[PDB]
Amino acid sequence: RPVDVSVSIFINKIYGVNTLEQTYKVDGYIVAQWTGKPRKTPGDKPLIVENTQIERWINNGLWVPALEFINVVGSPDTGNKRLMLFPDGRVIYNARFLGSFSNDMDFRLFPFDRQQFVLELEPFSYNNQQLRFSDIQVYTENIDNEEIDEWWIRGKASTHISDIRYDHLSSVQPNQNEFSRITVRIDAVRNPSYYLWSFILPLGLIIAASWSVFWLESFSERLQTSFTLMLTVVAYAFYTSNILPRLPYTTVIDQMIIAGYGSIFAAILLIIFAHHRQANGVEDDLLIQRCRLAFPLGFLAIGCVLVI
Amino acid sequence: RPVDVSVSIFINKIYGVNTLEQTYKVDGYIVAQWTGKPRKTPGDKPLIVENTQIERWINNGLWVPALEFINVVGSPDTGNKRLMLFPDGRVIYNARFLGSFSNDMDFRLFPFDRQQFVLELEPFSYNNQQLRFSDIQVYTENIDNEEIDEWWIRGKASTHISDIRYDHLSSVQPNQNEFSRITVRIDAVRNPSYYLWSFILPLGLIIAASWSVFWLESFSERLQTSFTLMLTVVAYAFYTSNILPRLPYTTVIDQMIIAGYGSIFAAILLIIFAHHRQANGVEDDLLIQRCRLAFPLGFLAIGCVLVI
Amino acid sequence: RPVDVSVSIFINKIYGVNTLEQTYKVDGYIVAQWTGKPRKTPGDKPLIVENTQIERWINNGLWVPALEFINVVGSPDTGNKRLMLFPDGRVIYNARFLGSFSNDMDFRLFPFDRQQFVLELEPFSYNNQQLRFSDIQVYTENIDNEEIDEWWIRGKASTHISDIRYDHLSSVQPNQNEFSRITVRIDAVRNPSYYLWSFILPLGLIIAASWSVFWLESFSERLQTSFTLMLTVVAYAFYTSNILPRLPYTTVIDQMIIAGYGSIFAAILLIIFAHHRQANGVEDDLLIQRCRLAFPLGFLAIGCVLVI
Amino acid sequence: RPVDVSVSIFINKIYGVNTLEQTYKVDGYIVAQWTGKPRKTPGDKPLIVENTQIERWINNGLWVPALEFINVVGSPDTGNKRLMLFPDGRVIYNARFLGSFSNDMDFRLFPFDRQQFVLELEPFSYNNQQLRFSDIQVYTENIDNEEIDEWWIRGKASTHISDIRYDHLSSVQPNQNEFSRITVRIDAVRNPSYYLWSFILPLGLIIAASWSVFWLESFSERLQTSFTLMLTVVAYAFYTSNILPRLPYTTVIDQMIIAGYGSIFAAILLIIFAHHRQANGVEDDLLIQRCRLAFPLGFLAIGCVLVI
Amino acid sequence: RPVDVSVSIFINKIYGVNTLEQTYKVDGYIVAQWTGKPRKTPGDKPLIVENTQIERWINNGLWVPALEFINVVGSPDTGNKRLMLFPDGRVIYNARFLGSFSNDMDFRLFPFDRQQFVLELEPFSYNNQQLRFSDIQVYTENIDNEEIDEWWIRGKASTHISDIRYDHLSSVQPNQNEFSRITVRIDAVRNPSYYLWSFILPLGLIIAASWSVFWLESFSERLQTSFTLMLTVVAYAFYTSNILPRLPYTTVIDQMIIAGYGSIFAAILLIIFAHHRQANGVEDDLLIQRCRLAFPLGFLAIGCVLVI
Repeated sequence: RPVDVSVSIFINKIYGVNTLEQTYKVDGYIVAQWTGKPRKTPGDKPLIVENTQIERWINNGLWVPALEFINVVGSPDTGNKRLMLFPDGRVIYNARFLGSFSNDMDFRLFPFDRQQFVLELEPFSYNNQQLRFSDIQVYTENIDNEEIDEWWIRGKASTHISDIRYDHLSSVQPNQNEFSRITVRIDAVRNPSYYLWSFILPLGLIIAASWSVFWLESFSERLQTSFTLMLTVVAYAFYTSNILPRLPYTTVIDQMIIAGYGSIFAAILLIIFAHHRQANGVEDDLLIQRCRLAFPLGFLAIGCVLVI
Repeated sequence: RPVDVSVSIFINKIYGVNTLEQTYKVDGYIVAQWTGKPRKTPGDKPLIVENTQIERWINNGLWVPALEFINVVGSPDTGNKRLMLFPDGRVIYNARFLGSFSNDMDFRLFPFDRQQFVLELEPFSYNNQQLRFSDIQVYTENIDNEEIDEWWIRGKASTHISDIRYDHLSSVQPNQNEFSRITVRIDAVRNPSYYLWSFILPLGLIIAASWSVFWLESFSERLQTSFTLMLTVVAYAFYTSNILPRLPYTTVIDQMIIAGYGSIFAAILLIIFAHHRQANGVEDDLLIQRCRLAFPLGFLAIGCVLVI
Repeated sequence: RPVDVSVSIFINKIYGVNTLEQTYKVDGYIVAQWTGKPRKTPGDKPLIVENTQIERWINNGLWVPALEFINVVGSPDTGNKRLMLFPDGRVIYNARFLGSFSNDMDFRLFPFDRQQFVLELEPFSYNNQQLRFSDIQVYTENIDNEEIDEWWIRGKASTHISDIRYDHLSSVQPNQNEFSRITVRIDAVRNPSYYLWSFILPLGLIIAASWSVFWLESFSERLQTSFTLMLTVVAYAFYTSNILPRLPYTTVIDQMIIAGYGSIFAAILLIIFAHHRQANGVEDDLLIQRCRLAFPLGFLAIGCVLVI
Repeated sequence: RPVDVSVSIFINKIYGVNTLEQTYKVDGYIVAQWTGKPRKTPGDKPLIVENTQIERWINNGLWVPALEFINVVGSPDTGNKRLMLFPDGRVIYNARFLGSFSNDMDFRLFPFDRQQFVLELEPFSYNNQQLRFSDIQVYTENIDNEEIDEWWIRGKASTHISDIRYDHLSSVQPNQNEFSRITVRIDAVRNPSYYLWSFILPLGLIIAASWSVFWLESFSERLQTSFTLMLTVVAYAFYTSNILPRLPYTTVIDQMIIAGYGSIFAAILLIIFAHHRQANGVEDDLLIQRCRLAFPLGFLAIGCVLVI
Repeated sequence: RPVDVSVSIFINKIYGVNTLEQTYKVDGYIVAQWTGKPRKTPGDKPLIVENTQIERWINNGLWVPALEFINVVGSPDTGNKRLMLFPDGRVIYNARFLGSFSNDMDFRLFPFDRQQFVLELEPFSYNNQQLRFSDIQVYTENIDNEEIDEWWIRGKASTHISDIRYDHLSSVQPNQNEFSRITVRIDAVRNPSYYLWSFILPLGLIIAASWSVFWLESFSERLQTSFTLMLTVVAYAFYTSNILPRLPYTTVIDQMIIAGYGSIFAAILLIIFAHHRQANGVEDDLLIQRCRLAFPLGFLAIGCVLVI
């Protein structure tokens, strides 16, 4: 009874990931094929109907279902539209699209995070007893100039056709509240190159050099310098947050910077402690120097165990 | 006499909060159901009319009221439209929408501020004696992994149908100046994680470490250090204000920074006083040291009462 | 002979002030009422015509004049349209609008500047002998919680109907060159809270603390500190300009920064002069210390020039 | 035989200069008048046709030529349209427009640069033997309070109708390859006020104060101070580039900053030279002291010859 | 059987390169000429059809194929449309367009990178047996005064007609696939002026002056100064990244900055080593002094090998 619709989605490009909105842009084609009333075509060859002419055929009573991207944000930019009307009854809708799609995205492991770009297609009006998805084909390019792309795709697209029961609506026998939904996924991983060498590494060097405060001889030298190190961390926090993607939570890099504040605030609490511990007002050079490699180890250890 | 319209609003996604404009984006569906004169439909199943075809039915005189979002800013992006014409007279209008809505939003607290995302629906032309909202149903998705979202929705939507008296009208007829209005609310709180660890805490450490200036031995050491601390607060004010949401008033964080400027400007007025308080311009080591725990408490006291 | 058009403009929201472009967004409704040839209506109650149907009525020869917003920048976003056609001939056009409007705006007194948001309405084709504005009503909401708004609206809107002679025209004969124009104004003042406590005040403290350089004993101490102060003002100059609205001229805050640069550059010219002033090339500690309150007065004097 | 079209372009507002794209926005009206075969209008009075109705008249075979803005970037936002059809044959097209126009713009003399805003109008389909521009009028508003505007328009607009030979074409009779083009010009200058007081002047003071390094007594003082001076120029370089308009080449201010980098790197090369020039490592205080006004003159010289 | 289509693409302006999305804007015209069934035209002169009228002719059964830009991102902004219908059967479609095109772009050699702006044109519905591109002409403005443009075009446009086999397509149907595709290329180079003088050069001076730390006499002077130098690099990394185009990989400039971080961290490791190398804790001035030209050469040697 239900019309069988074969879908094919060509994906050209996924880009423009929005971290805060949890969205991403997808350019590609969508093709839908189904079979209906046989038809007389000019010269008996298949008939082509382009763009504005499709509207005319719909007015004369041509059935073209309103397949909707469930997880798209706002009406997508539909390029050229096309109807291929065959004489043996079948009809093929082919259209190019560019739209912003939504999915749950966890960027907490940034810059070493993995995401999956999802498309979800479903009829807008017709339930599963009226319109059914027969199969889904997804074609992507095998791009291996990987390095220039931010994301390494881990495989061809994985699909999953299913039925979605919508509870609220004015139904009939319990089988008019279900809708056929295509669900496409494309797993990918972020290229951590740029972020390792231009953010992670310099931050390491800066945190490291913060420890060289202990190797200063005088006390005034040690304390006055820590305020300059503190200033440097603030400068670097501004550097990162301004260029790095904005999020509602802390990344790996965000934590390194918090640790820097601590490594310096700790130092300020120690640089100041050695100067007043022992009796006879002696310069407690016994506690410092022990610190000249207690921090370079304590941080390079205790910070090495954040394997959550 | 007035027509009964049953409304149902599905909410898919709330995002894109604009702090200055006091707005926010809402993606979802809207469903309107009413009953009118019965109709003979193809076969006996409900007839479906999608998008451009709905326009034609209205020209032939089908009644479809123009329900307007009162608090939307600019015409919303309407996706797919659908009319389900039942034979028993009913009719169901179903449409996808994405629009920027407005509401009063108080960000004076932050990042611990609470907001409620509001929708207000009302007929554009028909008063309550012509068109009345019978009931309103609001369905939202259950965010289970809310930890990664910016906003945590704290409870289901509250609905409320009411009547609106518009005083300044053209005609009057004492029963033609009232309009039926649906009002949906969704209370929510901001995820304060990122703002606590990456802004609030370091500022505390910096404000704390600012107090360790008094522990410098020389007078020259103490005063020259205060100028580097001053620089750090300016840098940190620039750091926050550039990434934090812009507002026309001071937040909690904005207040901490002003306190930082003062705690440092105060110290400069004290470090400079000790050098000339006692006679003979002696370094008043009796006055300082009293400050080594007057600020860590004085700042931690008078500042502890910010209940404004 | 000319048609009387009674206008009513409901204003919902004014926002999105663009300082460089001198523009602002206005959301609201517009209502125009006039009378023409009587008409046969379905039943005998007034007939309602919404949105797309208005176009069709115009084709059958209904007169609907093209009232234009003179000072709008780009075609405004028109929401729902409505014609209420009464049987006794009169017609009421009601439509919601959101557009970016233009006016002359002086931001020299920032953050204590005052502005008036202006709307200018005028027929596009029909002169004053064809279409005339009878009266104009402008309704605004009573802003109660203005403390959280950026702009405080002072008093209700002032209206102004007038006539404009367009000199250059083709058929003319000084009788077809005049047009009826409604002009609405809304005075408002900027909320100076955020700008006073987070910008004006800290800059004062920094300018104040810049004077505390003179209380340093050594010469090297005084000069080396001045370079850190110079750096601090630059840091603060970047801080302000990045968040403050861009303008083609200097504001109040912008000038304080120039004064800060001067007060520091001046000090550098004295700290350096004292080291070489009178005979014996004496470290003129007789000149400094006299200076420890010459700047705190000199700056509050030469800078006090409330002449601008 | 060729049709005479009289053009009149009212200019309301020029704004939104994009420095990188070399474009600018222009709001205004356009008027085109031509005459053809006389016409029957309801009443012997002129007939007015607004907006959507113009399409209907064109379908019935009314000739309305497609005058195109040659130097516009993307289709302009056309507001209200109007046809004024006179009975004696003449026709007047009136429409409001807002579009982004392109032109060659040299910002090398920034902030003291001069530009000319250009409009170029030409028929899209009809050559000069079919449609010819008779005359061109350009009307601008009286800018009285130009102190608060970004751009000062100097002098009235200059117009110029001309002919353009399009070499590549298909048609025979080689006299169908020329098109009538209106070309409007509007000279204007940038308001150099803000940039002089908030960028140029502080830059002078900062560059000036960099020279005061030579008046430090010790060698350690002079070299260590230069590193703080270096930091200031970088900070000031960041200040400018972030607020100043982005360009693909160096302005006047940009060069002062390069000179600033040099004057400090130069100073470091002299401070370091004096300390090892003479034997026995004696401090060449003759080289310094000569430098106390050699840089204030040497820099005020080499930079004084930027007469490009 | 297949229709011959002669294409001509005029390019007016290439601009607005987006580095992250790897896109660019292109303004220009497109001309397509083909021949079909002859027609009787008004006045027997070639008939011109502009904009909205083109739609009418298509409804009357005029064949106008839907040529698509393969590598465009989103529906392009089509300005004025035109059909020139000759009586002898031939047809010329002419329209202006502005669209954002996509292509592979390698910015690793930035600011010394070379790019090619590509257009790809192909029919949307009709294969090569139905519609074939006969020839392709691409016209650009000659070598003008390119000094003020961001991009210098180094050579004329290269054209290439070809056939593209879609293995996976509609049904299966062999040898009914393959599409005639025009492919335009325009090689260009980036204007390296601004980036050489305002980014590369100061960074050299800053990196150079960092080496002058070794010429400081004391140990405290050298180590404490390195912390000021470190701060300077962070400031410069923020300066560049904020102004420079954002990318997912390291550029040439990005690497220079990494070298800056290292040269300083290295310096801190040597300055600190000399203080503890030789016995009795003597300051190893035998190691330093050699460092006064080990870094200016070592950095320019082992780190400068920009070979591998």
